[PDB]
Amino acid sequence: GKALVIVESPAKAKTINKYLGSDYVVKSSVGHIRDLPTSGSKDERGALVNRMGVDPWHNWEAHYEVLPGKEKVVSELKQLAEKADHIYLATDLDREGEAIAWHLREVIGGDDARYSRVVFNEITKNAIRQAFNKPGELNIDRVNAQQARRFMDRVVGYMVSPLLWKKIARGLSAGRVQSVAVRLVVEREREIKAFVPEEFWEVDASTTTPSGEALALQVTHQNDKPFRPVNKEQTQAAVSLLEKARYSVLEREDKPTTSKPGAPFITSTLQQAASTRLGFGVKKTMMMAQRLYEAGYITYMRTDSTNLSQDAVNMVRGYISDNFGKKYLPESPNQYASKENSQEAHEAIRPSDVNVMAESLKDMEADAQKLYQLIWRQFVACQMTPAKYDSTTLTVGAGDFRLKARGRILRFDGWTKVMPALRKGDEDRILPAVNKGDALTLVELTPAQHFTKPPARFSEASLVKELEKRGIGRPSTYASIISTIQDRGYVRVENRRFYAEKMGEIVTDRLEENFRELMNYDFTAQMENSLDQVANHEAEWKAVLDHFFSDFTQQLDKAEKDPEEGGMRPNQMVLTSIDCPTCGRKMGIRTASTGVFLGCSGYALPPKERCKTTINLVPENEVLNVLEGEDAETNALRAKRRCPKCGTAMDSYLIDPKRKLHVCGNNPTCDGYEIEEGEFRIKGYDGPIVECEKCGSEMHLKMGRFGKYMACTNEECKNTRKILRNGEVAPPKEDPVPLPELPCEKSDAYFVLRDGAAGVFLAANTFPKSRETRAPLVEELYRFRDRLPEKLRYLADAPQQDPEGNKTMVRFSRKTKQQYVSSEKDGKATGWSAFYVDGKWVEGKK
DNA sequence: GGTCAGTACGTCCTATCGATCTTCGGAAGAGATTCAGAG
RNA sequence: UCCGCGGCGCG
DNA sequence: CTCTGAATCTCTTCCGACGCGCCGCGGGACGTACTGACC
Ligand SMILES: [Zn+2]
Ligand SMILES: [Zn+2]
Ligand SMILES: [Zn+2]
Repeated sequence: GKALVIVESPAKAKTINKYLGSDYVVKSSVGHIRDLPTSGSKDERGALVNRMGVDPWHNWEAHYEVLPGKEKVVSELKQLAEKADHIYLATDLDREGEAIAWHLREVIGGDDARYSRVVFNEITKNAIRQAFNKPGELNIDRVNAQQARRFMDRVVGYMVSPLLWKKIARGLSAGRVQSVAVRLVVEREREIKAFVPEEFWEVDASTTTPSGEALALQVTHQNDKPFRPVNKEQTQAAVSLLEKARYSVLEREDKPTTSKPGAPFITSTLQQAASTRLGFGVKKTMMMAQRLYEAGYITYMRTDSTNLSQDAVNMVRGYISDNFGKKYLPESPNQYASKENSQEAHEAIRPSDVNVMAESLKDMEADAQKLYQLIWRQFVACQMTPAKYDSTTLTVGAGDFRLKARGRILRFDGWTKVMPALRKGDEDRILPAVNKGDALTLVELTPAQHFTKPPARFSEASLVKELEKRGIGRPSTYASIISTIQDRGYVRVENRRFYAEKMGEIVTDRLEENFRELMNYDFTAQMENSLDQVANHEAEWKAVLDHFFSDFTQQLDKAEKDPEEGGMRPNQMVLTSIDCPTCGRKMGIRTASTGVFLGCSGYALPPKERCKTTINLVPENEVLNVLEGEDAETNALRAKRRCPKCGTAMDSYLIDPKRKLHVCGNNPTCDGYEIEEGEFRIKGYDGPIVECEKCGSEMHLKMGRFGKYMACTNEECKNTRKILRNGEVAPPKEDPVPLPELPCEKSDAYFVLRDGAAGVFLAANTFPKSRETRAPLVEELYRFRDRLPEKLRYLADAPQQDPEGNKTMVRFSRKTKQQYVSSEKDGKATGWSAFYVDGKWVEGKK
């Protein structure tokens, strides 16, 4: 017989075909085939329930639908199911996969015994074999939980968005967890803008040992009180007093220290680590993680369990025993404890085969290889022996002052070998072995000025960590929350940090005022826990949906009323002394979904006296300096003015090339505004921004007779790139290089080397006439290595012949957008290829 | 799983509107604007 | 085999 | 002094003989990699 396996991604289809075989047929059902309506294709209540699809009053009838373009796939799947005998639903582990499987089952038919739900955490031979050995039944409870979540989201969105349109502004949106995330960001922004940085100085001293060794220490006490000078004069006086005094090392301290490795990656930890080390965002991290999982190299990327299988434990222990040695084993496995509410049935994010190094991933892009290296290193480290340091602490007294120094020396690098630190820390230095009660000689000292840091702005990783802490969201939803808070125009991300737009503040204030139950963190956490209980078959989904809908309806009917009755307050106006170009009247500051702008009061007047003239603003972007490190945020807060009526800082906008505007942070609650005059270069540009590889200047998008292209703004540089079908911009095509020594074979012309998105190729010099092209050989490139531009020279370094001695050719991998070298025999590929991974060429069988 | 056939994307190549060839006469119809008559 | 353009010629 | 209708002006579109012969020139095509289906 023939059994049908339905999977979601075509890549998953290929990888699972890599282990199922000829007996089975695998079909890729791209995405969700059945979903609630999206487009438009007591009558108000009927219209609302038709728009939502769900009818909460009538026991939550669903009215699912098949989106356009899915009909062909539905027909193909139905035909294959008629052909097949047993249908296998092999979607992913999470609730989303169960929902997809339930949708497929409902579409195809013949429910009772024709379907088997396959559960595998990694696409590998053993895992697939065990998964297909005893297939499981479709878990209806998890499907119900997913549907409950979707219904809650749709109800809130389609029942709040009209309210926000009526009261605040058209074009708004709302979401149950999206609103809570925006609230977190807005609260952090308010804490930051309320912060008034203090100032404090510090003193560093240089000393030389009687043995001649050097030491650097930091002064920490004065008069047995903490040393924290406020003003420069006090700092100079302290420095003078320190110089006058005599120094002696009155305290010596030593202590062994141990550092244990980190736990294996759960999804939140993986995102944090990717952001901190490789700089990836959450979207890129999860996309590459999904690619790695589908290709079969890593386990499922949506998890909250640090548990590891016995097979994985034995594999990694064997790898450590074979490669590193017994000093790194250690005697017993390293256990890590996850949350009691976590999906302990799942594993962590680990490699599917420890011996596959990151360089060997031929079919994964460079970023994917880096992510896999991170996962592999974490997995190896999690079972290695703790690293050992010895720490030295020195305290030196001089007059009324005391100064301190601390350092550590590493002696065993068991877990730090595979997972090295990004940079050396302040304590990663060598303090000389001074004696107890020793003496020191002095060198010139250095003062320093600092300002107390404000609370750190949310990074994507940090926001995800906060959400994990509060219980808001789940592993399968973090990326959705992060993407949706940005797409909906309430919060932007710049400098790899979260910034709150004013519209976000307005919507957050209104939602807190009217829907206090929905926006509370504890209630959101309780709702998530209730969904989890439903998944565990601890509660009935319709019951909790009804409870939430009852509370939400009460709150909504309360909120829809007039502001005097207690409804949602409108977008109040802050008036300022500016002349309206149409009627010279004073102009207010308003916020729409587009941004923050200047309007005229005439907008509030009837058409007889109405004024629609508006002034568009351009906010000033904060440019944090990466070199300033931790200071980058602090200096930013120091750059802003301060509102006169309150200590809250103010945000800057430009109104004229001569005039700039400052708006209070609590606008429109606080009406403080300021106007400044000066020479201001208006940005005057919008749209794509590219960096010119020829001069490093900004490159902009332009349109002409040939469509759309990209040209550099530098008047001295006319470099132009082009837009292609499925990319932001074409790669930096290099200048063609002629080769008179390579003759054509079908004609009398000579070959010329050209570059492009297709790759690097050889073409006839009379291209419109000869039209003869062939790929270059590595030996051919080595023959004319000198003429090759600086970039392409690496191709000449690639191995010229395979282990079988056959000749190699330069090819372009479009799936990874990179050049490799492959050998061919008798015109067929020998299956040997070498790629360029981090400055070296790695070769292997294809 | 491996192989073959089919399908998809790139190269030639742009980037200022500037290349480019460019400019009738007569009659009819539709739309827009102006003048005269009536109110 | 098709289309197009240009030029020239005859009745 | 104003409004409406009719008349006039402006702009756009359509048509312009038939038949035959000769010469010249031009006109998207080819290559490589990746994915799916069948065996
Ligand atoms: Zn106005
Ligand atoms: Zn203020
Ligand atoms: Zn440039």
